[PDB]
Amino acid sequence: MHSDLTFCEIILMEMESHDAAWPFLEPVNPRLVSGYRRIIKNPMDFSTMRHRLSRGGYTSSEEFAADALLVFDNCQTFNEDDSEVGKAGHIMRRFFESRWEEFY
Ligand SMILES: CCc1c(-c2csc(N3CCNCC3)n2)[nH]c(C)c1C(C)=O
Ligand SMILES: [Mg+2]
Repeated sequence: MHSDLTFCEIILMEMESHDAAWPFLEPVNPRLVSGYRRIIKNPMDFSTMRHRLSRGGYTSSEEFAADALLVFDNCQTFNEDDSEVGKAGHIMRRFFESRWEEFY
């Protein structure tokens, strides 16, 4: 438990500070992104994960990883792989995956 959640802190801090994290530090504003609400059923972002981590809302590290994967699934759902947001999501996705297995 304590082991599970301290890893998520480390990972989330390192994603928050990553160069390629700029598209995911705050929720997408659907007023600014035509089509987002229609296409992305379950939005997610790093600060939503931060807020949920801060109040203890993650019971296990598997839930935390589920939210992280959703960030990048939504990203690949909405943005082309060769777009600027797409390219950053791939970098962030691979960062998370490699950092995740460096514990589990
Ligand atoms: C293409 C829009 C988009 C962004 C995005 C673009 S610019 C930005 N910001 C930079 C820092 N200032 C605040 C906001 N975010 N991010 C995601 C996950 C998007 C989509 C739809 O998937
Ligand atoms: Mg892999």
